[PDB]
Amino acid sequence: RFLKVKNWETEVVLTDTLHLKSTLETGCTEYICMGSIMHPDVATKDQLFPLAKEFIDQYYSSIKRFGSKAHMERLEEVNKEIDTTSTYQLKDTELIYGAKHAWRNASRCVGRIQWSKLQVFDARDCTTAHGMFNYICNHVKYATNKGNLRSAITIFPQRTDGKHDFRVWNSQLIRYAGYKQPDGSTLGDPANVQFTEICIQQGWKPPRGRFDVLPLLLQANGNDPELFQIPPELVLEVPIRHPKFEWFKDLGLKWYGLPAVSNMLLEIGGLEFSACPFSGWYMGTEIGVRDYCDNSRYNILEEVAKKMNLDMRKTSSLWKDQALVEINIAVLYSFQSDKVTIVDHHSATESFIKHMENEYRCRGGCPADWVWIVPPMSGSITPVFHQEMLNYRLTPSFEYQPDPWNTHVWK
Amino acid sequence: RFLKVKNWETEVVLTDTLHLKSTLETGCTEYICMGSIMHPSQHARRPEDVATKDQLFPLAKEFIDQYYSSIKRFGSKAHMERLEEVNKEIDTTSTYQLKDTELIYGAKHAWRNASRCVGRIQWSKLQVFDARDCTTAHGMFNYICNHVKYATNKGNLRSAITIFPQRTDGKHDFRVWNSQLIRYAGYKQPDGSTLGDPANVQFTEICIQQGWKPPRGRFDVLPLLLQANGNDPELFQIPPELVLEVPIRHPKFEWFKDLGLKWYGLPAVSNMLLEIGGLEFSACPFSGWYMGTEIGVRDYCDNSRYNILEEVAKKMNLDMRKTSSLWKDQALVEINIAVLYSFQSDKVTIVDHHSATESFIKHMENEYRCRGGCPADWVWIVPPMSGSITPVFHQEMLNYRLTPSFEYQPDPWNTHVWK
Ligand code: HEM
Ligand code: HEM
Ligand SMILES: Cc1cc(N)nc(-c2cc(CN3CC(F)(F)C3)cc(F)c2F)c1
Ligand SMILES: Cc1cc(N)nc(-c2cc(CN3CC(F)(F)C3)cc(F)c2F)c1
Ligand SMILES: C[C@H](O)[C@H](O)[C@H]1CNc2nc(N)[nH]c(=O)c2N1
Ligand SMILES: C[C@H](O)[C@H](O)[C@H]1CNc2nc(N)[nH]c(=O)c2N1
Ligand SMILES: [Zn+2]
Repeated sequence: RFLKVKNWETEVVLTDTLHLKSTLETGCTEYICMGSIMHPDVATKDQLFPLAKEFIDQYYSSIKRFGSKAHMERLEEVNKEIDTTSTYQLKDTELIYGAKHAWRNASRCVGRIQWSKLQVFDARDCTTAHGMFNYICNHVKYATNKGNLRSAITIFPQRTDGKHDFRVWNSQLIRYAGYKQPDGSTLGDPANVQFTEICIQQGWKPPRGRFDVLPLLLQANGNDPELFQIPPELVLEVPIRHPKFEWFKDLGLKWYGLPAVSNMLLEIGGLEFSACPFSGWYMGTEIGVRDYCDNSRYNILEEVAKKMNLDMRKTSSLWKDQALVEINIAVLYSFQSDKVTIVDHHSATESFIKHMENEYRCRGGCPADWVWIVPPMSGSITPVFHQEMLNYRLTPSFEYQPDPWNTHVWK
Repeated sequence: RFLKVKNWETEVVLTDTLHLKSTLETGCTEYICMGSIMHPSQHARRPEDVATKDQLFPLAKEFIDQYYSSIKRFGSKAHMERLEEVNKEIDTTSTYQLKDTELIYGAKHAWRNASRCVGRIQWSKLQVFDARDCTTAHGMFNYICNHVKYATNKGNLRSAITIFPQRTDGKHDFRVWNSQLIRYAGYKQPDGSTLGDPANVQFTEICIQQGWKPPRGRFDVLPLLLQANGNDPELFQIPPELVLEVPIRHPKFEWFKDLGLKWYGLPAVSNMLLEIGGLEFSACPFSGWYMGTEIGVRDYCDNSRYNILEEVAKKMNLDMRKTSSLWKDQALVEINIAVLYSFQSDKVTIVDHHSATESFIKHMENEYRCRGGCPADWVWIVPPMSGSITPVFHQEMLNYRLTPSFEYQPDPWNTHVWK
C-alpha cells in the first residue's frame, strides 16, 4: 500500500502511494526488469466506457467536484455519446486537464516541473492538411515567442475508426534533413534520412545542405499526407559558437530553438489523439550530447577533438569526454547569448528533484524513468542519478505509435 | 516468452532465453518498475535462520543439478551420489559442504550472474581462495592478506575471491565488517565538516571505538574489522606494503599533484553475501581492478564523498558562478584523465569507461551466443559520466536474478550482539 524511494545523496525518503492508481503495463514482469527497453485497433464501446469514467472521475476529483451533480450528469452525458456514437467528445476543460496531465505523467520527461504551465491549442475542428499547417504555424510562432519559449500543445481530432487518423508525419515539427551520399557518407542529420526521402518522393525539392529545415508532412482524416514549408521567419535557429574557442563557429554548427515532438499519441479517457504536437524548450545535452555527438547523428566529437588538438590515439585520454563538454558549453552559451530559452542538465535535474518531491507531497508520487531522466553526460554529478525512482504508467499519457508510413494506405 | 534486446547504435538484436531460468523476484511488476531502486527485493531462496530440510535440499539439488549439467553430466554416477551425499549431510548437520570444484563453479557463476558488473567478460578468470577451514579473525586476516598480495601482484592486478565458512545458524557468521578491504577513514570534524571519506565516518567511529588510533588524515587506510564464528570483531592493520596506492597527478596540469590525492589500486568488495545452492557465504571478499570512473567520478566527485569538484575547478580557473558554464563537467573530465594517467603511469591495472563498456558489449554478445542471455542492470552498467558516448548507453538490457549470486546483507553492526 506504500512504496518508499530514497535519495542516496541526501537520505531523503519519499513514500509513493500514487502507483496504486496505475492500470497499464510497464513492460516488466515480477521476474525480469525491462527498464531499459525503449519500446516494451480502436476501443470498442465496452472498452471505452470504463476508461472514460475513470478519466471523468479523475477530472472531477481534481477540481473538488467528485460526486457533484455536474460530475454525475457529465458521466451520463459521456455514456450517452459512447452508447450512441461509439465515442465521445471532451469538453475544453477536460482537454486542457488531460493534456497537462499526460505531460505530468510522462515518466521520461525531466521538465515536468512546468507541467501546469502548458498552453493547449484545441484543433479538434481541423479537417484538412492545410488546416493542420495553419494550426502548427500558430503553435510554432506562439511557442517560439522570439526566443522566450513557451510550452504548448496543439491537439488534432481524435481517432475514430483508425482509418481517418490525423498524423504529423514529422517526428518533430522542426528537424533537419539527412541525405545519404553515393559514397556512403551522410549530409545533415542521419536520423532523418528515411523521412527526408519520403519528403523528396512527395515532391520536396531539397537544398541538399547540412541544416535544411524539413517540410511538414501533414495527414488529415486519413488522407494522403501533404507537404508544407514552414515559413522560415517562424523557425528560430541558434548558430553554435564557443565562449573561448574562436574556431568553434567555423564548424558551421547551428540548431533550432524549438523542440516539438509531433509523432506521439495523446491518450485521454480512452480517446486517442494521434496528432498532438507539443513543444517546450531544450535541455542543452539533447543538442550537445545526443544530436551532435551520437555516432548515428551529427557525430562531431572527432572534428571538435581535432580542433582541440587532443590526443585521439587512445580512449583513456578521454578526448571524447573532453570534446563532449566543450560542445555542450558551446550549445548553452550560444542559446543564452541569443536569449533563446535553454536549460542546462544541472539546473533541469535539480528542478526535477524539487518537482518530484513536491509531487510526492501533493500527489502521492511521481512516476519517473531513471534511464531517461539521468542526462546522457555527467550523470552522477546531477542529483537525479542518486534519486531512486518508481516507474509506472498513469493516464492521460503520451504514447508511442507506429510511424505513419509503415501503416498508411496510400490513396 | 522469449525476449529481444536491441542496440540502437548498431541495430544488433539479441534474443534472450536465459531469463527463463531466473529464480528471485526483481522487485518489478507488470504495473511498476523498480529498476532504479538500490535494493528492490527481499525475496531470498532460503528463509530466516537454519532452514528445514524441505527448504534447503531443493536449492542444493538445483545447484548440484546445475553444476553437473554444466560439465556434461546430469544423472551421471557422481551426480546421483552427490545428491545422496548432500541429502545425508543435510539430514545430519542441517547444511552441506560444497566440493572444491563446486565452490569454484559457484563463485565464478555468481560473478557471471552479477547483473550490475561491467567487468564480467573476465568472469571465468577468477582465482578462488577456499578459506572454509578458517576459525578465527586472525586466520581471516591471514587469508585476506594473502588475497590482497595475490590480487595486487605489484600492480598487475588479478581477480580473486576468498570464501570463508558459510553461515550455519546465523549466530556464528563470518563477516568482514569493512565494506571494502581497503578504504580510507572518515572523521567528523568539530566545525561540522568531514575529513577523509564521509561514507566511512560510521565505520571509522566503530574502529576508533574498538581501540583504533586514527592518524586523522585525508587518506587513512582503515583497519580490517574481522568477525569469525559470530565472535566480537577484531581490528587488524593491513601491512602498508600490501596496500598499493597511486598518487594522482595530471599529464598537463602540473598543479594537480599539489591536491595531495591518492587512491588505492585494489577494489575489494567485502560486505556482500555469496549464495550457492542455498548456502550463504557471508564473508567472501572479492576484488578485481578499477574502472577509472569509480574513483574519478564517484569516489572523488560525489557530493557526499570526497567532493573535490570545487577545488579542482578553482585550480582550473573556471567560471563557477552558474551551472551552465559546465565547470563541474570540465573538472570531472580532467580528474578522470588524471586518475587514468596516474594508474597507467604507475603500471597499476585500470580500465577506462570506454574500453570497459566496449568489452561489456562484447561480453553480452558472447553470453547471448553461448548462454542465451546475459542479465544486465543498465542503471549500474552505464558509467556515471559521458553515458551516451559509451556503447552500453544505447544497449537495451534485460535484468533478472540468476543463482549462484552475490547478494547484499545487513551491516553486521546492526545485527551483532556483543560479548
Ligand atoms: C518545458 C521544458 C521541457 C524540458 C526542459 C523537457 C525535457 C525533456 C527531455 C530532455 C526529454 C528526453 C528527450 C529525449 O531524450 O529524446 C523529454 C522527454 C519527454 N517530454 Fe519533456 N521537456 C519539456 C517539455 C515538455 C512538454 C511541454 C511536454 C508535453 C506537453 C513534454 C513531454 C515529454 C515526453 C512525453 C517525453 C518522453 C518522450 C518519450 O517517452 O520518448 N515535455 N523532456
Ligand atoms: C576484473 C575487473 C572488474 C571490473 C572492471 C569491475 C567493474 C565493476 C563496476 C564499475 C561495478 C559498479 C561498482 C559501483 O558503481 O559501485 C561493479 C559491480 C559489481 N562487481 Fe564487478 N568488476 C570487476 C570484477 C569483479 C569481480 C572479480 C567480481 C566477483 C567475483 C565482481 C562482482 C561485482 C558485483 C557483485 C557487483 C555489484 C555490486 C552491487 O550490487 O553492489 N566484479 N563491477
Ligand atoms: C517537449 C520536449 C522538450 C524537450 N526539451 N525535448 C523533447 C524531446 C523528446 C523526444 C522524445 N521523442 C519520443 C520519440 F521517441 F519519438 C522521440 C525527442 C526529442 F528530440 C525531443 F527534443 C520534447
Ligand atoms: C571487484 C570489484 C571491481 C571493481 N572495479 N569495483 C568493485 C566495486 C563494487 C562496489 C559495489 N558496492 C557494494 C555496495 F552496494 F555496497 C557498493 C563498490 C565498490 F567500491 C567497488 F569498487 C568491485
Ligand atoms: C537502450 C536505452 O534504453 C536507450 O539508449 C535510452 C537510454 N536513455 C535515454 N534517455 C533519454 N533521455 N533519451 C534516450 O533516447 C535514451 N535512450
Ligand atoms: C538511485 C540509483 O539507483 C543509484 O544512485 C545508483 C545509480 N546507478 C549506479 N551505478 C553504479 N555503477 N553504481 C552505483 O552506486 C549506482 N547508484
Ligand atoms: Zn523494471
